[PDB]
Amino acid sequence: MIIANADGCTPYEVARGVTIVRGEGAYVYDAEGRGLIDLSNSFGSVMLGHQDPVVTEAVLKTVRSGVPAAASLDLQNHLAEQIAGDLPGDQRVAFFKTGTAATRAAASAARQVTGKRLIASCGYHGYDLMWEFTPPGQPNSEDVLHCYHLPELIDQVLDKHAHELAAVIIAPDYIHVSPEYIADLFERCERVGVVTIADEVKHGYRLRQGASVTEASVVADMYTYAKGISNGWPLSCVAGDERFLKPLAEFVSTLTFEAPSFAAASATLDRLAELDVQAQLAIDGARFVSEAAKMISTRDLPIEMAGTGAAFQFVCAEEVEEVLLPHALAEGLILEPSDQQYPSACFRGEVVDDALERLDRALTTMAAARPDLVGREVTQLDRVNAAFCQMDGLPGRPDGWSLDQCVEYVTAQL
Amino acid sequence: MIIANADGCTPYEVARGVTIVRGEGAYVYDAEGRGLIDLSNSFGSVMLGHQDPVVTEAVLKTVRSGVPAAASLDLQNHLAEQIAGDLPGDQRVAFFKTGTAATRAAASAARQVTGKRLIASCGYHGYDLMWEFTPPGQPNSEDVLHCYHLPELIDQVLDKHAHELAAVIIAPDYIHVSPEYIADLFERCERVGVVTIADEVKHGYRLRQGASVTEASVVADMYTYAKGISNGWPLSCVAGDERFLKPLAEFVSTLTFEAPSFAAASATLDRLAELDVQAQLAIDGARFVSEAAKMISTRDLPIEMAGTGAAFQFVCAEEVEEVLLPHALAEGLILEPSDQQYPSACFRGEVVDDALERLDRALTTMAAARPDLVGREVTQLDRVNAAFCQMDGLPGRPDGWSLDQCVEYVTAQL
Ligand SMILES: CN[C@@H]1[C@@H](O)[C@@H](O[C@@H]2[C@@H](O)[C@H](O[C@H]3O[C@H](CO)[C@@H](O)[C@H](O)[C@H]3N)[C@@H](N)C[C@H]2N)OC[C@]1(C)O
Ligand SMILES: CN[C@@H]1[C@@H](O)[C@@H](O[C@@H]2[C@@H](O)[C@H](O[C@H]3O[C@H](CO)[C@@H](O)[C@H](O)[C@H]3N)[C@@H](N)C[C@H]2N)OC[C@]1(C)O
Ligand SMILES: Cc1ncc(COP(=O)(O)O)c(CN)c1O
Ligand SMILES: Cc1ncc(COP(=O)(O)O)c(CN)c1O
Ligand SMILES: [Cl-]
Repeated sequence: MIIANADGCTPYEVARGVTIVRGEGAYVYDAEGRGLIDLSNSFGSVMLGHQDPVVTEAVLKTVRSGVPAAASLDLQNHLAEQIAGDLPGDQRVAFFKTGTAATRAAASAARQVTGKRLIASCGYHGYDLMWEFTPPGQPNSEDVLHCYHLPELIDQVLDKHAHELAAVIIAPDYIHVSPEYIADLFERCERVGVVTIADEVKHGYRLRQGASVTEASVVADMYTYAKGISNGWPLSCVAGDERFLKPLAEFVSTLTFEAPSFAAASATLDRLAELDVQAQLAIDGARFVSEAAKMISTRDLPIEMAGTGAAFQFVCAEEVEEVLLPHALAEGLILEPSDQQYPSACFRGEVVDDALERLDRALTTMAAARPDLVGREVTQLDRVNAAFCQMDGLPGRPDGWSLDQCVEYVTAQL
Repeated sequence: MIIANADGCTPYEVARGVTIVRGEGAYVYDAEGRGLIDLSNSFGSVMLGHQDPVVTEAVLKTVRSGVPAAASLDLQNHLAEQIAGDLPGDQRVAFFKTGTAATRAAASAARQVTGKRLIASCGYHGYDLMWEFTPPGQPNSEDVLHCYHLPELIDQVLDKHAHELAAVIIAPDYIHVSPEYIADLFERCERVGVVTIADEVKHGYRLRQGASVTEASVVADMYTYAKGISNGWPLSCVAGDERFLKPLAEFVSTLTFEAPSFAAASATLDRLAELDVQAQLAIDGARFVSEAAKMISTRDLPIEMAGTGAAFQFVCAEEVEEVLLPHALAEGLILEPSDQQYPSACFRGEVVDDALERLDRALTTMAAARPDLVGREVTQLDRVNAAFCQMDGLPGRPDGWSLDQCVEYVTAQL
């Protein structure tokens, strides 16, 4: 009502008809005491699980100490060392409170160093007007051009503007395109001498202990993190070469160095390593996705599974998704719509079996409630729409599509 | 070392030679167990005192519930009602995590509604490049003009640009200028139809239970808050008329609605009201400042007290400040340099007497260590420098100064 910015783009929208009051591990609990397996995890900000006991103990002890902001420089420096040590090369780290602040800061540093203004972008980099999507070839109000993960559109912007780009910022994604496809986007920009920013806000510390692009054989001038590093506490950063981080020396807020979020983040990174989280998720998520695909097949429902491990998606028509999501919720399974799912470290062992049993029940009630969906086919356009929702770009030019058709498609999505 | 943005602009710089490990009430404690009266309070973000028991209980219970982000819409809405109810008129509220994010968001909303780009500004609005100060008449890289709180420079920008300004953003201040002076800055802009943003990040909920400008008989289109509302937890907001808050509907981050900061803020506003904090600070701060002025006088030291209540300043030459601050620290009194002090709700009763006894001892050792300062005069330029540091602008045109001299002075400060 009176909150202006509580519309969409908030997690748990599927549950807006129920009341969530508690979270613990892989589960959240509604007002009636029912437990729901959570595959939203605050849009992937909770990588360890709700109320992780080590993170919580670290936060509680920091709160009880009352230590004020910007006094625990030892802890702050230790966290910067943790982050920099997981990236190849020599990095400095500048801390922020949201992913949007980190990506705008990285863009601002590129502008300061290069003396140029134009930025090219693939993917979603946050809510700031500078990241507002406009059609290909049309700079937005803050002089950002959007290329929708297509190498042909990157090539077009580089052909016309390589000499005047401050930077290219790319949010990687690997559900609908390969690591090699993503690496190719970075390398096109590197070959013409343009600064690169790997926006790892979503995938940093989710797919491996560090930046996802590192395993794609990419190195970038600057990296931005947020969701993976702090288990739901507001902390983000830009990590990158000294030349780009020096312009961020005065990019400080009163509470940049409030202590509880630093305690949470340092504990989170340690716990991710101790519990082998990303490698175990690769195993447990792959089991979930494989078994989910089998259950879908035996029921002839029009859903395809895409991705694996820590990042997978139920690919289907919007009409089908609008049935799957409530049926899953009725069986105690929270899914995010129009996006990947975001399992946490607690999505292991018996929890995966529990989630599959709930999905099994949901697919059965869905087939019985909506028998007209049984036998429906998943179309190319279904898959493209699902990819565009998840990665905010096209998964390469779809088969049989001209580049002009790609441009008209993305224009129609805005 | 490896943290890029831990240079200046962090609080507690006077204490960088000592190690602070605990905070409670009006005091912080170093590693050797010594208690120091804290007049920084994380640059004024702690308005209740460190480890306020009601705020801490609220935060601890929220952390222990594990409730994930954007599920406690009842608490989020309640906080928005609290904030909107303290402003005259009908406001909506958009939440952010830092004061910089709130002021950039307010500026962005003005740009969206008006379709104009240029912004005029008085004061410091955060670290973003859009708030980087440039000399009068020179737009910065994000099309912001700076007017340094001078009505003549506001008039110049309005004369040249009133028709194309998206908004004027003014950070009020009342130590070196009157409420009537500040009101005059807003009214010049209102008279020519330009959108006004009152940047209350520093003074909101500090000087009264709401926006400081309200008591100056000012109403603004949008208000920004941060330091006063959350006792050191990262939460800020834009509050304003529906027409300006509708463009901020999608200005959301993953953790915009993380629950612990909302629990802290709602508890903070309630505690400020229950403990009559701002009115009691007006009384206790006035006693401190009056008695400090008397102690300074009897020792003939070159310091003047400016302001009163919740916002006062030790006005002196930089050479003198560099002696006062360490001598105060040696007696267990933490002061911020080149700025106002920021007493909290715990700066009452016996704590004020304790602070005066410590200041008394510091003034004595300072006179004995540096007898050459005794009898030195405070100059007009000392006062102007102290004002420029504190309010990031000129306190009206100083006596005997031409406008050209004012412009050259501020240019030399950048
Ligand atoms: C229709 N136009 C839209 C525009 O609304 C806006 O879409 C965002 C969308 O990107 C956001 O998802 C993205 O970020 C999430 C947050 O962490 C990740 O979790 C998702 O993986 C990722 N896809 C969504 N949460 C909220 C939408 N508002 O940008 C794209 C556009 C094509 O221009
Ligand atoms: C020399 N040029 C400078 C420039 O550095 C930069 O100064 C800021 C200064 O405004 C910051 O104080 C301001 O905000 C604080 C934070 O809450 C309030 O507490 C202070 O009341 C308020 N005065 C200071 N904390 C850190 C400095 N870096 O903007 C102005 C300039 C003239 O352009
Ligand atoms: C890839 C990516 N980049 C940047 C952002 C912006 O981060 P935030 O929502 O914390 O402001 C997001 C949203 N989490 C994102 O998905
Ligand atoms: C008046 C005012 N406006 C805006 C800001 C920016 O707020 P933050 O440091 O939280 O980003 C500040 C700094 N606290 C400020 O003093
Ligand atoms: Cl922020």
